[PDB]
Amino acid sequence: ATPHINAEMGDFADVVLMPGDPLRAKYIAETFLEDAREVNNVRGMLGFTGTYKGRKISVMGHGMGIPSCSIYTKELITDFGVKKIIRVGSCGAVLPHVKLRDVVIGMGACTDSKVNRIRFKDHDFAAIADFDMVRNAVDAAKALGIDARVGNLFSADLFYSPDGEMFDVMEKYGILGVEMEAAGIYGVAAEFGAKALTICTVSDHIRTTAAERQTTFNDMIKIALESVLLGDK
Amino acid sequence: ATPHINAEMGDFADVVLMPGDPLRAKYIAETFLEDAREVNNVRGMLGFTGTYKGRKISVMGHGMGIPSCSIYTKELITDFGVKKIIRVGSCGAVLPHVKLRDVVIGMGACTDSKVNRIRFKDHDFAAIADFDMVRNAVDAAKALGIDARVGNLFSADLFYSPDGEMFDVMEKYGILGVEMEAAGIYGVAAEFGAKALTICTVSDHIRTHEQTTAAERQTTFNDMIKIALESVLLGDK
Amino acid sequence: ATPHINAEMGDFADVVLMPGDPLRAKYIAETFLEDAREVNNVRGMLGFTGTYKGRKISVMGHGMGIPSCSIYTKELITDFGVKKIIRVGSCGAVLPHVKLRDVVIGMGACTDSKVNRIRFKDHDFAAIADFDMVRNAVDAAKALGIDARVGNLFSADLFYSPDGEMFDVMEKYGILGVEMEAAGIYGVAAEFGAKALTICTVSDHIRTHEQTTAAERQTTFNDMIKIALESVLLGDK
Amino acid sequence: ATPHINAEMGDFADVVLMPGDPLRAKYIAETFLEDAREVNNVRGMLGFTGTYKGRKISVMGHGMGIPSCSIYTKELITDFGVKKIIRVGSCGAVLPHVKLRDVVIGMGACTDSKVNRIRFKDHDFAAIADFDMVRNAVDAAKALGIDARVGNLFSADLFYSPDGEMFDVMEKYGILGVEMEAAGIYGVAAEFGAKALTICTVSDHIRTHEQTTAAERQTTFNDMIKIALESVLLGDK
Amino acid sequence: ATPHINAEMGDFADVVLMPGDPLRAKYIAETFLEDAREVNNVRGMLGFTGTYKGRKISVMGHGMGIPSCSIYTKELITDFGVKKIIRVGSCGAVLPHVKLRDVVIGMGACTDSKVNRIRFKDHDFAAIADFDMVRNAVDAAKALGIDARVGNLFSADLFYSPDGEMFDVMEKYGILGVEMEAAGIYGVAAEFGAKALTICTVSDHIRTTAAERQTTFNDMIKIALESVLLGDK
Amino acid sequence: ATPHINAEMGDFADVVLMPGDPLRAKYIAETFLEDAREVNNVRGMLGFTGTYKGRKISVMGHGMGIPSCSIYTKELITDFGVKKIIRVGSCGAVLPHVKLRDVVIGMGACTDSKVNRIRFKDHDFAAIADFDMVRNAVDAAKALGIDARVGNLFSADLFYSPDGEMFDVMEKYGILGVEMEAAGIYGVAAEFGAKALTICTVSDHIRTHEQTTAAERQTTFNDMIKIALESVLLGDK
Ligand SMILES: O=c1[nH]cnc2c([C@@H]3O[C@H](CO)[C@@H](O)[C@H]3O)n[nH]c12
Ligand SMILES: O=c1[nH]cnc2c([C@@H]3O[C@H](CO)[C@@H](O)[C@H]3O)n[nH]c12
Ligand SMILES: O=c1[nH]cnc2c([C@@H]3O[C@H](CO)[C@@H](O)[C@H]3O)n[nH]c12
Ligand SMILES: O=c1[nH]cnc2c([C@@H]3O[C@H](CO)[C@@H](O)[C@H]3O)n[nH]c12
Ligand SMILES: O=c1[nH]cnc2c([C@@H]3O[C@H](CO)[C@@H](O)[C@H]3O)n[nH]c12
Ligand SMILES: O=c1[nH]cnc2c([C@@H]3O[C@H](CO)[C@@H](O)[C@H]3O)n[nH]c12
Repeated sequence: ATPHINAEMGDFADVVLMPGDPLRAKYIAETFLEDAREVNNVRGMLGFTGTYKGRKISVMGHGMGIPSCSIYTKELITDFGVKKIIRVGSCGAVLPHVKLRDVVIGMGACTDSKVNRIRFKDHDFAAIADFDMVRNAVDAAKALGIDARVGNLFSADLFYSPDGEMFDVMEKYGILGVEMEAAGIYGVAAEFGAKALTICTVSDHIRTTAAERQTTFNDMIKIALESVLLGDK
Repeated sequence: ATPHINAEMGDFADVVLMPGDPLRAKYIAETFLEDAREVNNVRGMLGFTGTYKGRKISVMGHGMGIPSCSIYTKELITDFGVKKIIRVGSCGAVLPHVKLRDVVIGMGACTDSKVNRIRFKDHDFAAIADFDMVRNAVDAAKALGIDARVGNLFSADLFYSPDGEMFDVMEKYGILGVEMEAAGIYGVAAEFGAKALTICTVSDHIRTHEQTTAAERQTTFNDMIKIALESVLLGDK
Repeated sequence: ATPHINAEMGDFADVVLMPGDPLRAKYIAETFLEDAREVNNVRGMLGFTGTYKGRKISVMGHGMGIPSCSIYTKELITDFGVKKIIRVGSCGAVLPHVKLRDVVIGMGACTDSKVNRIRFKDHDFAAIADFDMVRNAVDAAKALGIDARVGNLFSADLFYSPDGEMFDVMEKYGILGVEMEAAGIYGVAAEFGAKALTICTVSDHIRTHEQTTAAERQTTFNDMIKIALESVLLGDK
Repeated sequence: ATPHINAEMGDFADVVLMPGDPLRAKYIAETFLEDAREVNNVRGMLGFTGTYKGRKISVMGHGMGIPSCSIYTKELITDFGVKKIIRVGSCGAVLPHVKLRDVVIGMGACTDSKVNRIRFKDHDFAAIADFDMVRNAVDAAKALGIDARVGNLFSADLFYSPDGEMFDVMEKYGILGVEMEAAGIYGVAAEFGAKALTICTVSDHIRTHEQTTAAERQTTFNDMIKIALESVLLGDK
Repeated sequence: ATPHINAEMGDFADVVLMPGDPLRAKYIAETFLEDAREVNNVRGMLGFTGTYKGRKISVMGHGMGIPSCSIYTKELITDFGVKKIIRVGSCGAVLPHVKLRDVVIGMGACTDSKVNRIRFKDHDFAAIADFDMVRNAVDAAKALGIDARVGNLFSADLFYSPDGEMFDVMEKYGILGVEMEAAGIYGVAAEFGAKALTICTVSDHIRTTAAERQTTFNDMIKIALESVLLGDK
Repeated sequence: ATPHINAEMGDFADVVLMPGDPLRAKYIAETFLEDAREVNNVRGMLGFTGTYKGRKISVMGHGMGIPSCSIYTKELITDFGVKKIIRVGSCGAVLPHVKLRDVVIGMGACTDSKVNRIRFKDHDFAAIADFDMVRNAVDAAKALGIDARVGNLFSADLFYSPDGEMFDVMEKYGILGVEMEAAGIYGVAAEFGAKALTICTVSDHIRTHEQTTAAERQTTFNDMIKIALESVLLGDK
């Protein structure tokens, strides 16, 4: 139905989970979803639709960077009727107190991208997530025994930045984690009138064992899934 | 004491309520506080300290604009050991569904000011409030039967803006209300490692040019203050 | 009346003196004005009208920062028929030769604010004062035996600036003093077709961190006010 | 091995063909290369290494957008000894005379991204391709009897731009096609001292709305592939 | 002594008048100066040094645009010991009340150039002239019976601007005249610690007889020359 | 006739050689052209029209800086039917390996000017030359046994830049030479739909400080002249 998504209206649920890695999308569907069916494959950007505790939910990769996720997110909302978007991924930590395996919830998202400036007449647009979604995620985490940190994330355009000094600035301002999509997703949601949220796991420290990482990653997914159920009520 | 605050460490509580109008600060201290005492009068920016249900609380005006509030908030944090700041004021609505007397909670705050760019290497700094403070405010409101709206606020530098088209963009992006301090307070809090939040009551409709009434104002004003105060107690738990 | 000024057309003279501190406005009206009367108290921003040597003059505080002063200046011009605005305040010195208690006249005003960019299509708008007003001020000072310095001022948005290197640049470019309103007032005057000027007294040295004394302040303050008042008379000729 | 590439030094040839679609790389490898082998699959970003007319060559997808392609190109240059990068993608046409399926050579690349400004002290960095590479491609097209336009491309960050008027500006300036990565690739090449070039096939008209299908873009653009391949051989001689 | 000025220290007076047209520089020297000697010719940018009422003064063209005048001005101050610079030229009017042949004095200068931003950390630098020089010029004019307008000038980078809307903005903000060098000259003076001033004659209206124009032009020059004498005392 | 050119339609050839120095144009005309005639003298900006190997060609100075050359190039294109513009100037080298007297071909041009941003909605406009013209020049140099580097140039607004660190950035990005007009010329050509190209002779080293003399730059750079002239003939064939 779209140049980037070879699917039809109704193929996706009203809620969609989005990891950056398409392979991760498949992983999620196979692990947590029941009766998951492949719903998209153009450009290898795998998309699936299944059920979670009797609840219809979709999962689809978003690619790396603001421009990539911006395409997918907009299309989903606009052409597939998606109402809520939850980005599940990884991030780099700058804060000394922020440890590996920590779960971070992006209430807001700083960025070095020019996308929001283009949309906001060159002014300062505060890219924020949906309040309810944030609280639902916090509660869900709490129920699982996880203590998620809520704050600002930094969506970078350059993974390999020439400005190392920027990290000091981020630290000074309390940035929780460093990723590359949050701000873009928040911008699209506000622009198209949808609800978004971004959850990440500290994959590394800008300043563990395999089995350990994976456990936390799964925990993050569960938090996301559970938060959706909470929101339904 | 500081260049703008004629007080000493300990004169202020760990949390302070800040209205824009100094006159409102006196009203609050007299109406909701117990055993209140004046702690500042420099430049007529009245400040008081008292208790609310046994809890120590401070109240002081911040003036109009980011630059003004930035001065007070900074001093409070650095020289008075203030941990939480709650701004209570009015705002203009742009959203059709946003009605007068409505209560708005600024989870975030957009702005046309250059303050955050100066701080953030010219990048986009998302001026946000403390999550817990937001949650607490929402709960307190609910407990009082009030339906507060949580979203983005727009902190303007120019009350009398030469660019009216900006209002359309604001509406477009779902901004809840327009005021002139939020973004500055959030920037200061982040810079100094403090917690802040701004609650506003819809004073008028930027669109359908329709102002509220003194009566409605007074009442809604009281509610907002109740919400803020109660929210503090919740945060203490 | 206006949202910020509880007065009616005619309550204010064609020219108004504006200090930042409302308390200073009262002092001026009581000390230099004759048959003065209060015309505003909203938000504690005291305003008065009286005469000086038979000449009708008004005095009112403007608060701190560009956004604050922008509101008052705009209202005065548009709703009160004010033709000339004279800001009288303090400033910080960056220039080694610029000594404390020194009188500075802002012919122009640099700034880190975004207000003029919003007005000027993002280009460089030179915020300047009225030439005649500058000349008059210089003459009045001379007549009083005071040696006023005429140059550029720097209107800052952040009193507590995170970028200290900016001071070196200021020094480099010969800026006379740093305050927080000039650029905003000049922008408003140009936008509404009014005349403005800002006179400041060196309160402290940004560099050799050295503040003035209450005594020296009071005296120098009086001189500045004398200069401003006398300058008005000259302009009337 | 790198964080985004599960390969080792030697797996990649000195020159790499890069389409945005990993599926297109697979197609290229299986249809144009000889004895091609999969050298990368991380994130599904297929990468292959085969032979073309005796010449060792690689093919790998770069994803959509400047931030995506920036990562891959950098790693290739720094950890795989890649010296030349040839992007082979699609683009939207703005010019009336620019018909579909047309082949455009990006000698230069405009952009709305902030990446180059970050590297260039906020100045204007002209993102250009390697001259030799451009010429090689021009001659190759000539030899294949294929018409190819050489000019400026526009690397957009927003496929779904809110600024429609921008298209009129692009048209006025003669931009040949609108894509999403050229400028980023050119910036990386200059930063890491490598040679790059971008070739595109008009896959749609922003004006008319004559977009092609996915399957199309995925396996239909052979012409541009030939040019790229042939251009490499020329560079060798 | 310099790549743009083939002269030696002492060849120029401490004060120099600068028109945009080199041919105009020659014209000034021949008309108002006594014993004027050619002091520079590289690039055809004529420079002369003579006397005016027994006062040593120089005259040299500056070229069109901020970048051109910036070179000349800096060199003069830095390598020739010049202390005061007076630009004498023409400008376009935007204000309805601003008539042709009117004499405008640039107390300040707005601009669309990025030069001052580069110098001022991207902030707003108010490019202004020297106060004394302004007053001296005002007085001089008054003595000649001319009523000069004192205000803001607009130094444009693009003579042939693609932004016609800018003219409305200028008008709204009270811009007196439109030229292309003032801001640049003011920037250099502040940077190198010198004194500058710009005087112009409304050559045209963005909204007369030859003999008329010329008379006013001469008047402007006289004002400039006289203002210098005033400053000497 | 135009406001800056005292000539008439027909006085100029379809292609024009433009040096910054009017004196250099005179030199070119008298040393390389046949039966050359002065077609312009306004402002001393000498312009001539002669013949080269039977080919009608013009030569005219453009002055120093983007704003200067912008005026001349525009008028030429719009009122004199000029189709091709070849700038022949000097430049300062930043690269260590870039020796003096070297000939550089500006395929692209970076800049610190705000002109292109004004035309390009504040985005990044890649100022590039005409491909054919570049190739023609490359072949011409080859035929004359002259070595010529093709790459990016940097069009500066400030010859005497306050930002010395900018040179390190230029060096890192491989800029071939620093001049003051290429980017402006390229912008005009695109705006008015004309073809342009800039060739330069290294007249000094920003690093070493090996600058040449005025007389030099004025009549010594023959090599670049030949290339330009010869390149025109190629374009004809
Ligand atoms: O330390 C980090 N920095 C930047 N991005 C990331 C990411 C995420 O992983 C991808 C980069 O490999 C991006 O999609 C980004 O969102 N994880 N960890 C980091
Ligand atoms: O419609 C509005 N626009 C902008 N600011 C405000 C405000 C608030 O009131 C003051 C100005 O009236 C500012 O301090 C601001 O916080 N109320 N209503 C509005
Ligand atoms: O050193 C200084 N810096 C910035 N502003 C000021 C000011 C003035 O005083 C107030 C803040 O103290 C502002 O209103 C400003 O106008 N005085 N001294 C300084
Ligand atoms: O009309 C268009 N506009 C913008 N980008 C593209 C693209 C290219 O294809 C992908 C988006 O579909 C991006 O990688 C981009 O480079 N194709 N067609 C268009
Ligand atoms: O109407 C006008 N617009 C822009 N510049 C000028 C000028 C001056 O003349 C030259 C443009 O021809 C520039 O050097 C500029 O300073 N005169 N009249 C005008
Ligand atoms: O080292 C240099 N830097 C900057 N511009 C130039 C120039 C050129 O020569 C003139 C300045 O001398 C300008 O027209 C400019 O293009 N030559 N050498 C240099």
